[PDB]
Amino acid sequence: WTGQESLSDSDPEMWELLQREKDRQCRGLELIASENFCSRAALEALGSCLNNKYSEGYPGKRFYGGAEVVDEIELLCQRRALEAFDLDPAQWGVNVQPYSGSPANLAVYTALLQPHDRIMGLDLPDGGHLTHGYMSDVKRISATSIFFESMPYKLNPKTGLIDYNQLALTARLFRPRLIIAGTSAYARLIDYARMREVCDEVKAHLLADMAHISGLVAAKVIPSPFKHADIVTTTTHKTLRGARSGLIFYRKGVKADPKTGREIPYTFEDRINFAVFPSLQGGPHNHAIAAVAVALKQACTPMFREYSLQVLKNARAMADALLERGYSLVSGGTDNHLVLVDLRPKGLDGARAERVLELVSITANKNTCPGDRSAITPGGLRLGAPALTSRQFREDDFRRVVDFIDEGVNIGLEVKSKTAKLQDFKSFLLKDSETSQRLANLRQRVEQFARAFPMPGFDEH
Amino acid sequence: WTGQESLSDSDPEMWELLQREKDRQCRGLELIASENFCSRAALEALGSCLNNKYSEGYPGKRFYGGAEVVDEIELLCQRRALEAFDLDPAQWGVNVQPYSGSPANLAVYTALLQPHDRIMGLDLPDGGHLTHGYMSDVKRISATSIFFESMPYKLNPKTGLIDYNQLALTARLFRPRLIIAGTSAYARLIDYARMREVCDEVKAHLLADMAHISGLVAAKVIPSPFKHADIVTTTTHKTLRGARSGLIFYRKGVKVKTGREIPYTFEDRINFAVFPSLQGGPHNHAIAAVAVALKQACTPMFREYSLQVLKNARAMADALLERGYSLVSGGTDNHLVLVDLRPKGLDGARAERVLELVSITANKNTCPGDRSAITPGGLRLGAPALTSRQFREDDFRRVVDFIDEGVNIGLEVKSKTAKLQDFKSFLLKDSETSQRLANLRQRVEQFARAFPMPGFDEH
Amino acid sequence: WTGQESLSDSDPEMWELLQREKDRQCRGLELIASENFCSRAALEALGSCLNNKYSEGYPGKRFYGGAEVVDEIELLCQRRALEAFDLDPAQWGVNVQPYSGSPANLAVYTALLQPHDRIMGLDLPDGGHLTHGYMSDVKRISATSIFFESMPYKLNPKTGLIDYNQLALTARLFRPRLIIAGTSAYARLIDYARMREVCDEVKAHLLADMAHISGLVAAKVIPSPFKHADIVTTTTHKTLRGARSGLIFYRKGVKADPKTGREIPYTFEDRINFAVFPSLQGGPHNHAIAAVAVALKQACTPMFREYSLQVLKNARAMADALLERGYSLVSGGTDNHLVLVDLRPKGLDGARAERVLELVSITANKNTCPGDRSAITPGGLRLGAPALTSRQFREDDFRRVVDFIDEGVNIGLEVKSKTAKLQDFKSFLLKDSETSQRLANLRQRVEQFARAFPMPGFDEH
Amino acid sequence: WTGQESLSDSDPEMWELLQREKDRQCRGLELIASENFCSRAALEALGSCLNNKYSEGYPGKRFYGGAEVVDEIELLCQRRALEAFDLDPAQWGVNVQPYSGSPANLAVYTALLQPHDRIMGLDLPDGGHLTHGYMSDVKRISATSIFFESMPYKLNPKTGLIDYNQLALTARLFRPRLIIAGTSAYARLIDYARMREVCDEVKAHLLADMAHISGLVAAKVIPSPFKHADIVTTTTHKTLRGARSGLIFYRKGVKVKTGREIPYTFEDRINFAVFPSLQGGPHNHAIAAVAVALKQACTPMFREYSLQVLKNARAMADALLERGYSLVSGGTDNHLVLVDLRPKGLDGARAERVLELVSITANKNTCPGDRSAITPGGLRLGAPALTSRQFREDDFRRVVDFIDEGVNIGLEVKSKTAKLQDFKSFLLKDSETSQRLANLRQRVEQFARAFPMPGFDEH
Ligand SMILES: Nc1nc2ccn(CCCc3ccc(C(=O)N[C@@H](CCC(=O)O)C(=O)O)c(F)c3)c2c(=O)[nH]1
Ligand SMILES: Nc1nc2ccn(CCCc3ccc(C(=O)N[C@@H](CCC(=O)O)C(=O)O)c(F)c3)c2c(=O)[nH]1
Ligand SMILES: Nc1nc2ccn(CCCc3ccc(C(=O)N[C@@H](CCC(=O)O)C(=O)O)c(F)c3)c2c(=O)[nH]1
Ligand SMILES: Nc1nc2ccn(CCCc3ccc(C(=O)N[C@@H](CCC(=O)O)C(=O)O)c(F)c3)c2c(=O)[nH]1
Ligand SMILES: *Cc1c(COP(=O)(O)O)cnc(C)c1O
Ligand SMILES: *Cc1c(COP(=O)(O)O)cnc(C)c1O
Ligand SMILES: *Cc1c(COP(=O)(O)O)cnc(C)c1O
Ligand SMILES: *Cc1c(COP(=O)(O)O)cnc(C)c1O
Repeated sequence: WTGQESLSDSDPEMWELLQREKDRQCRGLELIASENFCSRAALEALGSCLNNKYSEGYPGKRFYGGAEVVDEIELLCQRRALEAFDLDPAQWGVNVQPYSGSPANLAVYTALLQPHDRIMGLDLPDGGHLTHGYMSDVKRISATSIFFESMPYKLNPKTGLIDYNQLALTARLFRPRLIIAGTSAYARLIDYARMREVCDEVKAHLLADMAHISGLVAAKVIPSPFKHADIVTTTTHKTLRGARSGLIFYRKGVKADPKTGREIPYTFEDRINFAVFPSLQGGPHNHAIAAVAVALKQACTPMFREYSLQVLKNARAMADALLERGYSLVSGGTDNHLVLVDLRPKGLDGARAERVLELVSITANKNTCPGDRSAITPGGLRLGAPALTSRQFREDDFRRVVDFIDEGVNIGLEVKSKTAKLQDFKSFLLKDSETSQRLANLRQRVEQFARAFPMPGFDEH
Repeated sequence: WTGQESLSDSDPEMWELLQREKDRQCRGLELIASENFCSRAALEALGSCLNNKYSEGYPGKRFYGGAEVVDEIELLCQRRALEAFDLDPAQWGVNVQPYSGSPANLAVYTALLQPHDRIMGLDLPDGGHLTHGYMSDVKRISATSIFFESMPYKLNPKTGLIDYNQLALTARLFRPRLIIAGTSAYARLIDYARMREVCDEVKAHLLADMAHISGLVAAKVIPSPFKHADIVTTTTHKTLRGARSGLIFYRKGVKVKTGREIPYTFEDRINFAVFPSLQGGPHNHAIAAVAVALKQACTPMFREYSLQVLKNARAMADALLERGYSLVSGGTDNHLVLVDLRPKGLDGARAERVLELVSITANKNTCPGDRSAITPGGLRLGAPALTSRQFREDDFRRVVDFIDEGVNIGLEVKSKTAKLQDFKSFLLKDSETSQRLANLRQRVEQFARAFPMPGFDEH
Repeated sequence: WTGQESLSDSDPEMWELLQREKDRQCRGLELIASENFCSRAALEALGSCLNNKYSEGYPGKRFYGGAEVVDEIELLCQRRALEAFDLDPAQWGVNVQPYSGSPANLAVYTALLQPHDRIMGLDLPDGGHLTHGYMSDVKRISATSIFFESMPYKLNPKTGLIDYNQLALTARLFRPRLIIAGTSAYARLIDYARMREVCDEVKAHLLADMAHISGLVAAKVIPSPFKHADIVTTTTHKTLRGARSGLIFYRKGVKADPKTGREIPYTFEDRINFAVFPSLQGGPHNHAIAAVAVALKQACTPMFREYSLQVLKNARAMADALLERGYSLVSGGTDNHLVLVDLRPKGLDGARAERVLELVSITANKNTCPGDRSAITPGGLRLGAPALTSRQFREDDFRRVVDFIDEGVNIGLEVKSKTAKLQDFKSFLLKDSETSQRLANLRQRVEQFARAFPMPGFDEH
Repeated sequence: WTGQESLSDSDPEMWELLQREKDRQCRGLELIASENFCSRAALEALGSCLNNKYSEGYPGKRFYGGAEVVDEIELLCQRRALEAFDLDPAQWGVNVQPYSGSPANLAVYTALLQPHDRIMGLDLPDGGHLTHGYMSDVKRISATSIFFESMPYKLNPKTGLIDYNQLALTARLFRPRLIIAGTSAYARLIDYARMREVCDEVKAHLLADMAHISGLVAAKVIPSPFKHADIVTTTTHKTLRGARSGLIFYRKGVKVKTGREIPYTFEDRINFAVFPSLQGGPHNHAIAAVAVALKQACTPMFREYSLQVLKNARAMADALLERGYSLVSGGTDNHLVLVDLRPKGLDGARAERVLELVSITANKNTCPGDRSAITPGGLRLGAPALTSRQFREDDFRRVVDFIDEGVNIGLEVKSKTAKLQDFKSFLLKDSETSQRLANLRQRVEQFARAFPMPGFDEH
C-alpha cells in the first residue's frame, strides 16, 4: 500500500458518486445565488499535499518548524487578496485562515466583542445571513445569537429596501457595538455610507459581509464597501469563484489625534488574528488557502471583470424576462448578481416552486418576501446569475432559463389547484403520470439545454 | 476562459509553490505527531467538484434542493464512520460536517452547554489541546475559555500520567458539566473507565477527543473510548490519514422508580449546533475525502498500518532510551514519544530549530515540572507520518541516530552562545556550524527521499 | 452597662444631629416627590426589638427556631398588604422582605430571568428609575444594566407622554422578557392596558413599579396596575408613608388550558421568594417589616383616602399655580402626585434652581426635560405633593409655596444674569451680600411658614 | 390625623405583637451565634425621622439637596467606623450605606468583578456564608453563584479547620479573581496571612467578611483581618451589637521597573457599586444607629464585653466537653461553639426542635463528615447575645446544664419514635413528653428573665 492508487481504482463506490455529482452539475441549471463552479487550477490546489502540513500560527510567528513553503503561500494569498480588492497594504491587512464564511464572521465578533456584547444585522427572512445574529421568537438559532446579544434591523415592507431610518432609530436605543452590512438575499446595493453614519454615531464597528458580492466588488462593477467599513469579511467562493474558505479584511495603520499629536492607531490586526487562532480555529486548511490564492489572482485579471459584468447583465436579463412574463420582483428589480422574485402575485409559493423546479434539474431556493403571511410556504424564489454565467451563459441564454422556470411554475400552479397541503402537492409530482411525464419532459429539455455549455473544473469529477 | 486549465499553465507561481512543499515533505523526516500523509484517493475527492455544492442542512433535511448525490455521499460517510469504529448505528450517530477538530469541539460545547457552563480538560502544557478550554494565567486564550468556564486537570509530574485522583477531587468542587478525555501530547493510554466514573459522580458528560489516536482506535490496536464516552470527537486527519475535517460521534438509544427508559438527547442538539448554529454549508469535498479515508481504515491494511505505528514509536522510544534520553512517563503505549532533553543539557526550543534546519520537523514540548513560561525542555515526536511512508523499526532507529547528531550539534552551539536569539542566529551565520548542519541535512534528505510518499507524484 | 441608657444620655453628639435633622425637616418645605414623613406608630416599630431577631426563611419555612412571633408579624404584613391594595389572597401573594425598592426590583429579575436576559424600561432622563436598566452611552450604570441586557423605551418629545407606539415597535425587535411599567418622574398615568398588550404580544412579563404612586393606588384614587400586571413591586415609603422597605406582589393561582383541561398554574411565588432569600438577601429586617405593616393598615383606613385625594388636589393646585405664573409643565400638567416643571421657558435651569431653592429651605430635585440640550444643566424641577400634604397642607398652602419658589427662581434668574458657569453661580449665592441677605430673607419667611404646620413622627427626633 | 399617635393607641394589634417578641427575647436563652441585643441608644436612632431623608449619593456628592445634616451623620459614621477598628483614614475608607451584610458582599463583587468572574469562599456546610457563592449540587442558590462563578474551599474534616493547603492547590487551578476569608459557623481563627499569600500568588483580591467577629476585632481581642485584607465587609449587628446594616472597608493609598507607585482603585469602584449600581437611597436611620453602636465599640465597656464573650464561649465549650460532647475542631477561640451530637446519639435537627420548645434558641449545623443532604448532627451555639445580658462563665455552665436536659429528652423521644416528623409530632402530643418539656421551659424562662436586657422596657 503506497497511497498513490487512484480514486477510481481503489474506491469505485466513491468514484461513481463523484461522477454522478459532476453529471448532476452539468445537466442542471444551477441558479442558487451562493453556488458557483470552481476553476480546475484551484481544485488542483485544493486536493494537494498542502493538506498534510500543520502550520498553526502565522507567517514568521508559527509554533512548529518546517513551514517555509506554506509561509510563502499564505503571504501570497494575503498579497493576492489585497491586490484583488485594490487595497493599500499600509491601510488593510487580511487573514486568510478562516475555514468558511461563518467562521470568519464568528472570529470577528470574538476579536472585537466580549460575550453578550450587542450586535445588529439584517434579519434572516429580510435578507441577512444566519451569522448576523439570527434569533427567532422561540429559539436562539445562530451561535452569534447565543454568545452575543443581537437585534435585527428590518426591511421597509413598502419598498423592499433596508429601512436605514428605522435602523438609525433602533441603534440609538440598542447601542450596539457592531453592525453587519451584508446580505444573503438582497437584490439592491447597500448604502455603506449611511451605515458608516449610523456606526459613527452610536460608536459601533461597521462590519461589511460582502460574501455574496465579493466577486462584483473585486471587478469594480459595484461600489466597494472598503471605502466605509472598518472590518470586511467575505466568503472565498460564491462570486469569487474559489474553493470553500473565508477572509477577514481589517483596517490597519492610523485611525485618528486631537491635542495628543501621537497617532491613535488601528488595533484590529492583533485582535482579529488572535481570534482566528488560537481562539477559534486549529490548524489552517493550507490546501484551501492555496486554492483561494489561485482564485484570487484569477479575480485580478481582465477576464474576471468581463465575467462579473456578464453576471449583472444576466441578472438584469433574468429580472426583465421575469417582469415581462408576469412576475413581480421585490424592490422592483436588481443591481447585483441575484433576483428576488415575488410569486404571491402569481398564485404559487416558494416551497412548491422549489420542489417542481428541483425535479426539472433547476436548483433554486425559497425566500421570505416582505408581503408574506407564513414561513413554511414563503412567497418567493431566490435566483442567482454567477453559477450559470461561469458556464458562459449570456443574456439570451438566461431568458431561455426563465422560459423553463415559468413552464415549471405553471405545472406547479396546475398541480396546486388539484392539491391543497404541501405534502400531497409534493406527493402528486411523484405518482400522477400526467404530471410525472410532463415533468420528465421539461427536465429532459432542461438537461439538453444545460449539457451543451462548458463546465469549469475537471472533466469527470 | 474555460476554467479547465491546468494549475501549471494557469498559475505557475502557485504551481511552483505546490512542488516546493511536495519536495519539502518528500525530503524531510516528518516527526510532528499530528501530521500524516494523505492518500491520493482522498485528495482526488478533496479537490473535486463537490466544492461547488451548497448542501446546508442534513441528508433528507436540506434547505435547498439538488442535494441528490451529496446526500448519498454524506450518508455513505456516516456509515463508513460507524463501520470504521465498530459502532452500532442503533447506539451511535455521527456528524461529518465539522470543518476541523476545533469546530468539532466547539460544536459539542454549544450543543450540550450554556454560555459560561463549566468545562474540564487536560491543561495545555500538560498535554491537552487548546479547545479543551486552555486559559493562560494572564489571558483567555481558546474560545472554549471565553464562552465557557474552564478549569484544567493536571499530570502527576512524578509519573508523567494524568492525576485521575486530583481530577476526581477537583471535579467534585468545580462541578463541571462536561469533562474532556483527550490529549495532544501524551504517550500513554487514557483510563476512560476512570473518567466515566468521575463524570457519573458529578453528573457530567464525558467527551472523548480522540484526534491523535483515532486511527489506532479504528484499527482496534488500542482500547476504544467508545466503550465509555458519551460524545466522541476526532479529526479526520492525523492518525486517520484523511483530509482535514472533523467528526462528532454521539450516543443514540437509552440513557432506566417508574420503569421509564430515559432516552439519549444528543442527536438533535449536536446536529443543530454544527448547523445552523455554528457552521454554514458543509465542505462536501472534505466529507467525501474523509469517506475515502474511512473506507481505508476498515481494511486489514490499516490495521497493519496502525500496528506498525505502535511498533515504530516503541522502537523510537527504545532507541532514545539507549542513547541516554529521558522519556516523559518512561516510554509510550501509542503513537508518539515525549522526550525530555533537560538531562542532556538542551531545551526543546533549541533542539526544534536545529532539527528543522536539517529537515527533521518536530515541535517543542513542555515537560512535567518546568512551567509554561519557561522555555520547554522537551520534544514531541510522532510515528504516523513516516510509518505511512513504509518506515519500519530499524528506520526509526536511524531517525533517532539523526536526532542524536542534531542534538549534539545544538549542544556545542549552546556552549558557544548565550541567549536564544544568539543561538538561532549562530546556526545561520557560523561558517563551520552552518556547514555541519548542511551535511546532516543532506544525509537526512537522501535517507528520506528513498521512501515512498502517499499522494500525487508532483504536488 | 445595660444598653438601656437613652440616646440623649449616652451619645449627645448623635442626639444633636438627630434634633437638627428634625428641625431641618420641620423648618423646610420638602417637595421631593419620593420623600414623605413617617407616622410615629411606624417609627416606634422601626426602632423596636424586632431588629434583634434573625429569621431567615419564610413563615413556616424558616431555618432557625424561635420565630413564633415574627411569623405572625410577617403574615400580618402580608395580609395587610393584600388588603391595602384590595387583592384576593387566592390571586395575589406578596413578599414583604425586600430591604428597599431597588432590592425588590433586582429580586424580580433574578427570579424570572437568567443573566443577560432582556429588559425594557423607561429611560432615566425620560422618567424611569435606575433599577429599570439605566445604561448610558459610556457606562453600565445600574446593576440591572450589568446582570441583564436592557434597552430603554422613550418619551414622545412632542407630548411628554410615553411613546407606546415606539415601545411596541422596538419590543418586537428587542424581544424582551420583562417590561417595567413604572416611573420616578412622570406626571401622567401609565396605560397599563397598552403595556399588557405589548407584553402579551412579545411574550414578556409585565412588571409594574408603582413605587412613586403606591399610596394613590391603595386609596383607589388612580387606576390600579394590578388589573393588568403579572408582577408589581413597590417602595414601602414615598406615597404609602411608611418606613424604608420593599414589596413584591405576584400573581398566584391559574394562568390559563387549551385541550389539556389541567390548569396551567402561575409559577411566580416560589421563584420570587427564592430570589429574595436565599438568592439575594440575608436576614429580613423584621423591624422594617413591622413598621410597614403599621403603615399598611393606615393605608386601609378612610383617613388615608382623604390624604391621597388631597395629594392630587395639591399637585393640581401646584400645577395651575405654576402655569398661571409663567411656567410650562411637561405633558401640560399632572394626573398624580408630582409636577414636572419646564424652566427653559423661564430662562433658568434645574441645577441652579435646585441650589437657590435649597438655600431657602425648599428641597427639590433637577429633572431632565424632553426639550433639553445638556445633562449638567437640566431644564426642569420635580416637585412632589405627598411630603407637605402629610403636614396637613391644603390647596391654598401649596399656592403659597409656589409663590416662594418663583421668588427664589427670580433671584436665581438675577444671579444667572450676573454670572455664567454654574460654579460661579453657586459661589455667588455664598459671597455677594445683596444676594446673600435676600436669600436669608426668603428662607426666614419660608421657615416661618413651614414650622406652623404639624409634623408626623416624634416631637424631638 | 397628626401622625404623632403612640403605636399602642394607633395600632394595638401590632403593638401587642411587639411585646410578644420582647417577652420571647427576655424569657429565652438566645444562643443563635449571629444574634445580639441592640442597645436602646441605637434603636432610638433606628426608629427616628432619618427614615424620611432621601440622601442618594454620598457626603458632598448628593443628587438632591437638604442633605445638610445627614451628610454630617454619614461622615460621623465613617469616622467612628475607622476609629472602632484602629484604621488610618489615609489607608482605609469605608462605605456605610449597605443595607445588610448580603448587599455588602454583592457590592464588592459588582465593584471589582465582571459578571461570571471567579469567586472562592468557604463552602456553606463547611462554615461559609451564602453570599460566599454557595452553589448546591443541583441548583445555583446564592445570587453570588448566579452572577459570578464560585468554587468553594473546604474544611479538613480530620481537624475541623480550613484546609489552607487544598485552597492553595485549587486556587492555582480555578484562578479566582477574589477569595473570601470569612465564616458563619467556624470556632477558630482564620489565618489571614495564609489567605493573603494565596491571593498574592493567583493575583486575587482578599475579601475578609468579618460579620461574625467584627466586635471581637473592634475590641482587639482577636487578630484584626485589616492587617492582611484588601477589602473588609461586615454586618453592623451580630457581635458589633448595632442595628442591621452593612459596612465595606477598603484600602486607600499605594498598592511600587520605573519607580511608579501604583495606587489603590477601590474607593470609586466600591462606592459606585453600592450606589447608583445596586442600592437606592440609603437608610439614614440605620446609618445613624450603627454610628451609635460604633461609638459604643470604641469604649472600654465593649472590650470588657468582647473579652467576656470569649470567656463565655470557652466556658460553654469546657462545660460541653465535661458532659461528654464533641466539639468541631476540639473547642473555640472566638465567640461560638460547634457541637457534634452524633456521638451522643442525636442529630442537630432534633436537638434544635427540642431546645426551641424549651426557649433555648439555637440552629443545627452540618458537621465535617456528613454531607449537606444528611440531617445535620451538630449545633452552632453563640455567646454574644446572652453576654450582652450580663451573663458570666457560671451562667453559661448553667445554660449547658439546660442543654443537656434538653438533649436527653430528645434522646428518649428518638428511642420512642421513628422518622423526623414523628419526632416533631411526638413533642407536642405525648402527654408526659410535653409536660417534661413545659417543666424545662419554665426553669429556663425563669433563669433567663432575671438577667437585664438591652433596649426598651416594653418593646
Ligand atoms: N436571507 C438568507 N437566505 C438564505 C438562504 C440560505 N441561507 C443559509 C441559512 C439557511 C437556514 C437553515 C436553517 C434555519 C433554521 O432556522 N432551522 C431550524 C428551524 C428551527 C426554528 O427556527 O425554530 C430547523 O429546522 O432545525 C434557518 F433559519 C436558515 C440563508 C440566509 O442565511 N439568509
Ligand atoms: N499539548 C499540546 N500540544 C500542541 C502542539 C500544537 N498544539 C496546537 C496549538 C499550540 C499552541 C499553544 C499555545 C498557544 C498560545 O498560548 N499562544 C499565544 C500566547 C498568549 C498568551 O499566553 O498570552 C500567542 O500567540 O503567543 C498557541 F498560540 C498555540 C498543541 C496543543 O494544543 N496542545
Ligand atoms: N426619572 C428619575 N428621577 C430620579 C431622581 C432620583 N433618582 C434616583 C437616581 C439618581 C441618580 C444618581 C446617579 C446617577 C449617575 O449616573 N451617576 C454617575 C454618573 C456617571 C455616568 O453617567 O457616566 C456618577 O456621577 O457617579 C443617575 F443617573 C441617577 C431618579 C431616577 O432614577 N429617575
Ligand atoms: N455556615 C452557615 N450557617 C448559617 C446559618 C444561617 N445561615 C444563613 C442562611 C442559611 C441557609 C443555608 C442553605 C439554604 C438552602 O440551601 N435553601 C434552599 C435549598 C435549595 C436546594 O438545595 O435545592 C431552600 O429554600 O430549601 C438556605 F435557604 C439558608 C448560614 C450560612 O449561610 N452559613
Ligand atoms: C489537532 C487536535 C484538535 C484540532 O484539530 P484541528 O484540525 O487543528 O482543528 C483538537 N483536539 C485534539 C486532541 C487535537 O490533537
Ligand atoms: C454564504 C455566506 C456566508 C458563508 O457561509 P458558509 O457556508 O459558512 O461559507 C457568510 N455570510 C454571508 C452573508 C453569506 O451569504
Ligand atoms: C450574617 C452574615 C452575612 C449577611 O448578613 P445579613 O444581614 O443577613 O445580610 C454575610 N456574611 C456573613 C459571614 C454573615 O455571618
Ligand atoms: C424610589 C423608587 C424605587 C426605590 O428606591 P430605593 O431608594 O432603593 O428604595 C424603586 N423604583 C422606583 C420607580 C422608585 O421611584
